[PDB]
Amino acid sequence: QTNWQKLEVFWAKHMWNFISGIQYLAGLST
Repeated sequence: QTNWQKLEVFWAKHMWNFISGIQYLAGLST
């Protein structure tokens, strides 16, 4: 294994950023 293991770590980091933006906008929406 090499960058593949990092791709899954990368995947959750990006996926959580998608969820943090929605959580942030949910409380700060218009």
